[PDB]
Amino acid sequence: TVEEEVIRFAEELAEEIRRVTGEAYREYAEAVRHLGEAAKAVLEGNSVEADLIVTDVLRLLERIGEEGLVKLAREVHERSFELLRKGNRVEALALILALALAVALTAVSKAFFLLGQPARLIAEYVGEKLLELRRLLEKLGVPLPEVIALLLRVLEVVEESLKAMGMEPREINRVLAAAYLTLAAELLERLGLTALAARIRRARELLLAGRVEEALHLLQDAVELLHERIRELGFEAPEELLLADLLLQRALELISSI
Amino acid sequence: TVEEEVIRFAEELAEEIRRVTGEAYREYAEAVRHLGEAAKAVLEGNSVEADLIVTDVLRLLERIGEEGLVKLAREVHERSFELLRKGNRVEALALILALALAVALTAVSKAFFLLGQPARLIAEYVGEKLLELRRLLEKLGVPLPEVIALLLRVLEVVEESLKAMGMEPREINRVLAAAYLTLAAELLERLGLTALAARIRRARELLLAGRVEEALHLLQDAVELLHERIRELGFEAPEELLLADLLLQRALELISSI
Amino acid sequence: TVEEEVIRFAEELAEEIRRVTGEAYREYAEAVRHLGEAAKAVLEGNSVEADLIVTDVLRLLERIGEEGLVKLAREVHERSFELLRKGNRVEALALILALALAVALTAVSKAFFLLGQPARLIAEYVGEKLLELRRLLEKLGVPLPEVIALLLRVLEVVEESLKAMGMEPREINRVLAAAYLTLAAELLERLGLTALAARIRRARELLLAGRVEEALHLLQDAVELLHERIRELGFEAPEELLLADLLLQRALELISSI
Amino acid sequence: TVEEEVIRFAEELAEEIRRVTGEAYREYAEAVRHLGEAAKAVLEGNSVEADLIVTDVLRLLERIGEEGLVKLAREVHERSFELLRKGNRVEALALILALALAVALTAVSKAFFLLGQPARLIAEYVGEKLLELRRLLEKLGVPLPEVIALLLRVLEVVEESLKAMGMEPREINRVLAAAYLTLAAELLERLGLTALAARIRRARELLLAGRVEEALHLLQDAVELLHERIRELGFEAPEELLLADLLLQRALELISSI
Ligand SMILES: [Zn+2]
Ligand SMILES: [Zn+2]
Ligand SMILES: [Zn+2]
Ligand SMILES: [Zn+2]
Ligand SMILES: [Zn+2]
Ligand SMILES: [Zn+2]
Ligand SMILES: [Zn+2]
Ligand SMILES: [Zn+2]
Repeated sequence: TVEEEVIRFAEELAEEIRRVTGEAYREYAEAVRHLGEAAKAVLEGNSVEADLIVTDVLRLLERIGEEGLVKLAREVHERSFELLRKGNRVEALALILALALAVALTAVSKAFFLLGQPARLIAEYVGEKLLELRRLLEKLGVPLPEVIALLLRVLEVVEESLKAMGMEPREINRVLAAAYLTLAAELLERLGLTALAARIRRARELLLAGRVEEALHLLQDAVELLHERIRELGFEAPEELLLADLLLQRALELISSI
Repeated sequence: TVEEEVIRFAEELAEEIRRVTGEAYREYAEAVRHLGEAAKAVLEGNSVEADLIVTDVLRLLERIGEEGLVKLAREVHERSFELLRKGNRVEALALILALALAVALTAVSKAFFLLGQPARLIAEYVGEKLLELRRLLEKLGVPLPEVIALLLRVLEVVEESLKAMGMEPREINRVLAAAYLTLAAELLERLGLTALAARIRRARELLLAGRVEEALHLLQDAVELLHERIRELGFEAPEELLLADLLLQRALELISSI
Repeated sequence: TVEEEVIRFAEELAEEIRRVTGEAYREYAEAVRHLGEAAKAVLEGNSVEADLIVTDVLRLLERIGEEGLVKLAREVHERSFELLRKGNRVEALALILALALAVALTAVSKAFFLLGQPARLIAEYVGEKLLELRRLLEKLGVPLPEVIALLLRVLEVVEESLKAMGMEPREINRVLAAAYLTLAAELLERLGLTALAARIRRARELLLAGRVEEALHLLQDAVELLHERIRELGFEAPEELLLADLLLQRALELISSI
Repeated sequence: TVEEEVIRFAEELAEEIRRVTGEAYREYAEAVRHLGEAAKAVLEGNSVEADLIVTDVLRLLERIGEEGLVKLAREVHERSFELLRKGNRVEALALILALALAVALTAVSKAFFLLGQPARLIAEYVGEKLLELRRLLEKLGVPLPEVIALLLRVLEVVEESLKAMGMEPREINRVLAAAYLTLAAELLERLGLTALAARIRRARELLLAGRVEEALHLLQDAVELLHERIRELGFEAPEELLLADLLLQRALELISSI
């Protein structure tokens, strides 16, 4: 039904915030439910109530005090207003869902860092949530490059929040690299390159266990073989290969900077 | 089977710690599983393996650094050794389960306070866990006064941990009063005095909402009615009435000191 | 028709603000009319426009600069959103009306204190407005304990505003005690205890005239006789007696602290 | 029989510490014999005696004062407890054997450095002991990647001990590179690439004789040829080649840092 998937995504995201944290972070759950209501409103035709709800969420996040989240909220407000005036329902829905996921991941990461959890669980949870959002957006109809751009925007927001809170840079780089690696592994696996995806997952697992250099070399070998495949295909290479290559290069940079 | 209830209690307690916190507090889950293994060893006949496991748990708790919980662990060690040598299996099992519950509640309260949770959720969770332990101990066969003494021992451990962590006294008093109120309400309801139990629950709910004086007066009126019933019954008053009266007096003093 | 009563209540409240003050306090009248529009919107089925209007009122009160009023507005926003999502129309209406009455009483009390009016007329006006709100809520269907909790929240907001403005504590205690006394007198009279209600009104009148100790003793005698009646009834005492007893105890505390 | 190999390994390891050192390092032999007793207990079915013995070994190593060894002991304790509860006998046995080898190698390396021995004999002894452990684990049934991870854990413990004791970094890098080189040479030889293994051994021998740059270039040429073979095979490359490549890269980094 696709729409029911969006409403269930919003409700399940709010319930996941409640399960992970409880009532210590309730403004985030309120904002996520508001964004779900806005996404529901978009799907029937009402385009002004969506703008009003997005402005309400912007006020809530401004009261919360997360600079990157507020910036993303302003950008979503402007782009969603313009697209809804023009008639691009799908991209406005994608922006609303990306904002909701960004708020949820910010709350979850803040709770995990305050508790004192290691970077492994944060990395797996962020990767799983990004995978769920990617599947939802692909079911909706958003083109893949825009989906990847939205996911990178969400990851940028999460990284900014973690850096501002006080986390040491190495752990932030580790979790961002793990998220990029799982995204790239999913992208490669979708195209049928199961062994390459398995190698990427092995590299991610070795990275999360403290074995940095071994994961670095595994990733470099995977990158070289991906380049061989891409340049053998020619100019008919599906966008999955190029997006996975870019994500792997970002992961290489982040892992090297560790 | 009663025993299966004991091992399931230990495993479910560990799983609840994992659900509430995750992997940020893993030594507590290790200690709870060790105490569950000790309780399983006691029920089979082996009395020295239980002592060795309790000593291992004591070492783990000494490494953790929770002074009151270590004190409780030492007392459990001594009493369990003496009772198992004599042959009091049930009381040793009760002490082991009380220690496990104390560790679990200490971990949960520490996580909740670190997050920034309100006192309401802590109060309800502590009350529910104490109720589960009380039902298990009553099913085992421990006499009621000893069960209650163990419950206030666990509550004293939790209070000491909360004071040492840095919580303001008023919230600690509020959660202690809520725990005593729910314990007394269950004790009264077991005897059939459902209206008095309902009044006690109303007093607890008004206390948790910040309405201190109204809850104080409701508790005082309930105390006078309980005294009237107790002095009408005479010397044939079941132990439930006396234990509930003592718990209500402690809750009254705690609420007054708020 | 009940609904027409709500709309007329909002309009009459705004007109009463205008009559008492004029155009010196116009933001309060604007907020009251906005809340009346929200209450009208709730009653047809639209639950998002109500949230948007409540957020608008929150912004208006944040610009006004009344800390307690803003806190009550935030709490009303959250609870009304949750209840309207679940489907509790009546409690959302009650919260909106309580917020409107709180704004109106804050404006009226500020005007009366700025003019230099004595506490007697302030107390009578506050009591009359609380009585009107109580009758409206009882006609709507809100359970009595929740109505009393809402009225106490409104009184807390008014007390906080008066304390922050600069009023001497004795007059604030006097007006709060008078409001509690008239509420308790109405509650007792509804149950048929006309003579007890008359004694409570006599105590309130002696309190407002400066005769503090005589009113204190009259109230203590009324409290003792109410306790006699309550403990003679047993556990079948209607909620009116218990709520009146709690209100009388709060009045006793406030009068003693004078 | 496989098990008899385990007890003989423990006893022969303890006898080897006695032969190399004598009675100057007796706590290490005590710990190794305790770990052998734990390994014997695991293979018989008793899973709590193993935990008690591992805790005893942890106390012994805490008294000794080797921080890395204590850390490895704690990790082995936790992982072995969890796996034995689940039912993974083989991995718990592997962890116990890895801890025993780590203690033995730490004692031997400390004695060798205190005497003033050159790095060559230390490197050969460490390589031989790691080879024996690898053969034992492969006979048991542990998968190769986990065996290699355990071997680098042991090597990390030894390296940390050497750094903390006072050895100059260059000799530590030399011995670690030699150990990695012999491990990779054995891994390559197992697959039939005997000439590549011979070249790796030649590089190790040139490294141990002070000829650093020649060994560096020989290793680089071997790495390029191994990469050629790996990329010629494709995705059907046995895990031996990938693990050898990772080990060779770590050895290359260590040699370059010399
Ligand atoms: Zn707008
Ligand atoms: Zn390679
Ligand atoms: Zn003992
Ligand atoms: Zn009373
Ligand atoms: Zn809202
Ligand atoms: Zn009198
Ligand atoms: Zn243990
Ligand atoms: Zn060459």
